[PDB]
Amino acid sequence: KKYVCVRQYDLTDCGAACLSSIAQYYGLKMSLAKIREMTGTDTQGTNAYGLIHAAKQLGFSAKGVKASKEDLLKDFRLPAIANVIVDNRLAHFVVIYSIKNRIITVADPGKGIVRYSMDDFCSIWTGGLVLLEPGEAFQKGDYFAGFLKPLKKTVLCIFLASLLYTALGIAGSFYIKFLFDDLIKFEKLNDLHIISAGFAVIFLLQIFLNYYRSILVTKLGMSIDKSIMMEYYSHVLKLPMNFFNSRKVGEIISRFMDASKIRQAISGATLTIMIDTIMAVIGGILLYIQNSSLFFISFIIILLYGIIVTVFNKPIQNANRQIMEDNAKLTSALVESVKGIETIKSFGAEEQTEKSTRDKIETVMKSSFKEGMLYINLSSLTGIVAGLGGIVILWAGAYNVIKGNMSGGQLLAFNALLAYFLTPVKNLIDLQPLIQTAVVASNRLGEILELATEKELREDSDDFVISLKGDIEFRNVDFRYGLRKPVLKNINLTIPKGKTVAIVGESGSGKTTLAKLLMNFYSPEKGDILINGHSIKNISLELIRKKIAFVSQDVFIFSGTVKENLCLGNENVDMDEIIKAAKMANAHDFIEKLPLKYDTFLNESGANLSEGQKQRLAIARALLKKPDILILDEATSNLDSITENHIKDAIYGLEDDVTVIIIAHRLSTIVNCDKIYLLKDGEIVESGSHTELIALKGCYFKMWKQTE
Amino acid sequence: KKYVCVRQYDLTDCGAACLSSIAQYYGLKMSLAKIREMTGTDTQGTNAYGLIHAAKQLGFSAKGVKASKEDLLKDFRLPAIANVIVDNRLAHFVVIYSIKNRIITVADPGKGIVRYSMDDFCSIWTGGLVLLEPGEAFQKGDYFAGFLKPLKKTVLCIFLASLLYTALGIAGSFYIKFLFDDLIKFEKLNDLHIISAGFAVIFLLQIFLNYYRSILVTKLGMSIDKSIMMEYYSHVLKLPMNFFNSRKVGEIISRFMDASKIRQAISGATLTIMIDTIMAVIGGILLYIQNSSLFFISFIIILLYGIIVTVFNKPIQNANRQIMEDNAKLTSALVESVKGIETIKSFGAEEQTEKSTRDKIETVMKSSFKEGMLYINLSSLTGIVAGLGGIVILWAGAYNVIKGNMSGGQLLAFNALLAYFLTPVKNLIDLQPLIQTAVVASNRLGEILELATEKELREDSDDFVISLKGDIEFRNVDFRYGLRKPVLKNINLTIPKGKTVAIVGESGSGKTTLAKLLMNFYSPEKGDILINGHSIKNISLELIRKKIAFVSQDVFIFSGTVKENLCLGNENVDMDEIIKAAKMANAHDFIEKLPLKYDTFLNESGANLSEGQKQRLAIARALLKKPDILILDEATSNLDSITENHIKDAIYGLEDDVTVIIIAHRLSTIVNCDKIYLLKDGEIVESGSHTELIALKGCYFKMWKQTE
Ligand SMILES: Nc1ncnc2c1ncn2[C@@H]1O[C@H](COP(=O)(O)OP(=O)(O)OP(=O)(O)O)[C@@H](O)[C@H]1O
Ligand SMILES: Nc1ncnc2c1ncn2[C@@H]1O[C@H](COP(=O)(O)OP(=O)(O)OP(=O)(O)O)[C@@H](O)[C@H]1O
Repeated sequence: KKYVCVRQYDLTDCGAACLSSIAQYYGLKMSLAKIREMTGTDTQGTNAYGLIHAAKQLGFSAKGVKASKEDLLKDFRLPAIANVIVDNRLAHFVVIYSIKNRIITVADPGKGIVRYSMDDFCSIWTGGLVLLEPGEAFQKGDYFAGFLKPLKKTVLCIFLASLLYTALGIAGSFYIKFLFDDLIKFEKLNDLHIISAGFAVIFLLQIFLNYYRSILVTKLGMSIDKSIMMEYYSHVLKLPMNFFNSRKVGEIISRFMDASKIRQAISGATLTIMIDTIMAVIGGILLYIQNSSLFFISFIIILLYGIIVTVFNKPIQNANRQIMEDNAKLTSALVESVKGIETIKSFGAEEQTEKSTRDKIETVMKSSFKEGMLYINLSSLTGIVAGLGGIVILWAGAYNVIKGNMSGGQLLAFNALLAYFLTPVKNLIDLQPLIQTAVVASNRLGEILELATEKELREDSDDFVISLKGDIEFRNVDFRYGLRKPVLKNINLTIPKGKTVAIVGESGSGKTTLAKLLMNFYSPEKGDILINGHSIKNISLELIRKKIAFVSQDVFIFSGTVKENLCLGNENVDMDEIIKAAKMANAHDFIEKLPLKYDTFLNESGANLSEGQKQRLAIARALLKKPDILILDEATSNLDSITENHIKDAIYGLEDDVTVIIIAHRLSTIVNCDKIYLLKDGEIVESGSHTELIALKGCYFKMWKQTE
Repeated sequence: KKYVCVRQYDLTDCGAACLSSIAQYYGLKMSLAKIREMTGTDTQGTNAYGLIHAAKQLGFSAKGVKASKEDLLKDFRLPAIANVIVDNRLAHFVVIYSIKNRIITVADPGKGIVRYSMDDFCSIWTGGLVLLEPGEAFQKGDYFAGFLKPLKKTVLCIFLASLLYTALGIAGSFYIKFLFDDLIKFEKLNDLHIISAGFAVIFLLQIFLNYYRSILVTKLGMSIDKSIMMEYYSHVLKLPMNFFNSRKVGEIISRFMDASKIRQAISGATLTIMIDTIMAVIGGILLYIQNSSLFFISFIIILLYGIIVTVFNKPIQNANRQIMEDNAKLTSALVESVKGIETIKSFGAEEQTEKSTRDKIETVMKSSFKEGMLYINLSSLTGIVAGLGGIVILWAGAYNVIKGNMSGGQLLAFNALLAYFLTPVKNLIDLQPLIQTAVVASNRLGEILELATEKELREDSDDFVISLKGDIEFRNVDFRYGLRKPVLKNINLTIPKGKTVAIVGESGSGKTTLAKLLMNFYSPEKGDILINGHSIKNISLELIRKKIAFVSQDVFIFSGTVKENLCLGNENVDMDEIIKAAKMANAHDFIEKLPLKYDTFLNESGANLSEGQKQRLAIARALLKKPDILILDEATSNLDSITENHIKDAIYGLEDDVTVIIIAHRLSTIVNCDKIYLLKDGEIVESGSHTELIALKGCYFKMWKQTE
């Protein structure tokens, strides 16, 4: 056996890095990004419970107990993961491989191979330990193309064009060398004119080849950009709301906009690499035929250039990864700053926002200064190396001329061959900047492959039939958001079928998350939500959100025409149906006074529309969808009595086919209804009808008396 | 005089273009951007009333009457602007300059100048005319540096470095030519080694000079980008919310990010232009000394290159302006699509939101393909011209060698001089892409140069006297948003001083714009808003927003820590005051249960906070500001019973120093208050106290009876 460890790449989430390191220690050479993302890493630091769950799903026999002071154990099972409080800063996760008698081997990825004595061990940490051992499910073993395959003919044509251009250049160089070698002391004017005409024809042929080469390179880049953009965006929509809550808007906006670099750079780099490969293949044979000493000198120069580029390849990513993830932060701050235009001016804090944006610009630009300084230094070093190589080549040519080995035509041919070889040097210089494509590909694939499980695989629906009607119910449902005490602690609730039930409660008493669970926005940990003797986990997710709607309080009016916003979702809608819906939800008398009936272009999100009017419009839009089960969180008319219509028409229009769940902020708005459900401290405290709850004389009656 | 006209650049709003054209016809060389902006151009088209208002404010004596069929008028005052219904498509605006007997000269911006008689003149249009004449308020006359001035030493150093590099190159070329001319067949090994060492030393000096020059340009571009970005953001801050309502968020975000190139290309192009100027200055003298025929050939080649680059110089902007304006629209739609992630998934319409994005990508990429095809074509013709010039130069050199005019060393010197001259050709090729910076500079001066700057221009207060606070009142206030009937028609309202007054109404009855006017968000057209015998137009705008707050219903929680959000605006706040405020607005018992007291990092806008809880937090934040005049819009805790506290503590805590305006959606929540103000159809319909209004038995009583 030998010592092996994996170092740190991220900054805040070192626990996932430690888990990956122990994974490859047991022999799982899997990408750390995907494993880290399905571990469930937190920005502020996931606790040991998430790590235990990640070990369980990986196939480990993990168990978490406070760290034993006696770290000289014998029946112990290595390696181990433990917590440390580094000089009273935070809790960091470290791994220990093999104790012998006295040496504590800690493989901290932060700063390399670490070696503390027990004096430091007793000083740093306080308590924490997870005993991870494989459960034989965690099994050992030494465990893009489609886009290239759709343009095989174009790739072949581009390669043929590059080969033709290289052949034309080689033929022209050979003809020029032969003319110089033979027709030197010729003194012929017509021959010179004919040679000039031939050279002009060769140049015209080269231009003709360059036409097709450049046009097809641009066309290939176009299609590659289209494919990658479309795939990313399609995958970026199909995510659960948890990823949206976790990340900012700008950290998503900036990732998509970075394709402009990769498309152009890859389009250029493919042609450059093909041309360089062809040129090197020709040049190697040409040099081998020509001479050995000149070939040796050229090989030495190429080896020096390759040594330089290999030595300085690593540092480029170290700057690019900072540039990208600081530009992302700049965009994320600026988007939010612009969006809250009303609030920023309302409290008159413009200069503070300006100074914050100045700080963001200053850091994003100080990073760029270094990222350009490295490029300039490398370019200058490469140019100096090229100049030294050219001086050496000139000296060698002079020595050969003095010795009489090579002739003037041979010197010209050697110069042409050296230029052809240095074309690969220019290709290597360009590929030095291909790290700019590598970093953007790795950054954006970081949520393409890792989050792929969240797209549809995590659903695991597998459902035989469709739709629902009846009654909803809960069974031992425990739901938590993470880093917080559970809000849905223990619910035993069965809503009566086809009745107007309502849920009242207090602020922070989970009045919404209860409805959020029904839409399968977040999956519950324990228990299940049953509908007509079924389960949410065993029903198609499309019908789950298609048959039941949800009128969120923060209504989001989508940009475009009114007809599109009303028709969003269920497409192919006749105008008569939406007219009936608007009359049903009081959205027809409103639309009459607008300048263009159902043809007004709404800018941004209801900018030219009143907030109460937008709330009414959202209810109308939901009533278009014809939901069987409806959920209204207050936000009904928001105009005092008028709200009588926008519900009474529904209940009268229901004809007992639908059921309604009213998350009612304002008590006494729900009096003549089937049941009232209070949940406090997670548990369903008291339930019953209005008269029954009033006669009960509990906390419900106390709150009612306090209200009035 | 002579005929002059202006061509159309936009598509939908040609009236602003016609107004600008008639402005230059009367001697106004102002950018059409600002004029088009304060004309009030709509996506569909502004009527004649807005154009008349624009003429009045610009200083043109305009009057709008239906067009006279008898268009042979003699007492008339040309030029004229008239509307036309072009073959029953839309209402376009045209200008007529001079009529002789049977001549109509339509200088249509869309299709240039056309000549028509009355044969078609009566056929096309139906009715409309505006008679614009200079009222002598308009006047005739032929109506960046700081950033360059702060880097004079750096610019001088860069110029000196470029001159040193040019001198080193010239000295090396001259030494090489002299060595070839003198030591052609000397065959001295020591002399060759010494010459190689000297050439290597010269190359090292040139490499050092290029290194220093490159780092100079990099740091100069750094500072230029910093200054320009910082300037733009501040100017994008104090702009009327009108600008925010009119424009999308992406059309603002894409402008700021556009600097990424302008900075880099300008930094490169400054050094390139300086080097090219120095090289051309040297080369002209060198060629004049050398020979005339070679100088004539070089001048002809340079003229051909200039002609070919100038012929296609204008078309590049015609593509870049499309590229930028389409990328802006892509970002504007995609940002909204991402930020409405809840609503998109609520109705499960991810399919449509992908197809629309695919269409946007397709158009923004076809435009890019065209704009790259133009670049490739121009580059290919430039390369072909360069190759032809090189062939001609080789033929001329061969002819001179045959005639015996120039020698081999002279041929090498001529080749070096030709390379130095063609360096300016490469500089011109690079400056061909400087249109990419010119277009973004123009697009962004379309905002920087052309903006309202609400602080500087719209205010015009210049208040030296201390602000006075008391009862508020309205005087003949008429306020409209544009293209709509006025919402604030005619108000004669005087709020009692230091009393709890409330304003109730119906949806679409200006239930907020009335308060929006007080904050001087939009300036009223007629009348004024008086405070303690003063006016809003004659009070400092900072105090107007510092002394009175506004709790918007769409609360915007600003990203960061809770302490920052509470302390936003009024900085330097002691913790005791915010604790008192939170206890005053019920925001302390909330903050206790959170994991970190006043130190929780909020993602996005209240993502990990309850909606209602964020609403309460906004009220607490407003109560920090200690406003003398307060405006609530329901949205007080929204928990019914608890709301009693979050107002009663304020009124008890006010001690009559403050006054409160309650825009109350829910009637019967305001019973024990000073006055109730109903505004209907713009006018104040009925006012009075609760008992007085009940005894009045009007529409107020009818609505009360209908409510319950
Ligand atoms: N991502 C999250 N989503 C929802 N609630 C969260 C989240 N993170 C933390 N929480 C907390 O969990 C609780 C759930 O609040 P919930 O959204 O259910 O309230 P609500 O229905 O808006 O309350 P109210 O009675 O004021 O109307 C709150 O205390 C909230 O601050
Ligand atoms: N920029 C704008 N600001 C406000 N209203 C606008 C604007 N543009 C158009 N409108 C329209 O003008 C009318 C004025 O509405 P206003 O904003 O005064 O109502 P509100 O007080 O917000 O409404 P409510 O009390 O019913 O919720 C509405 O029909 C609104 O849609």
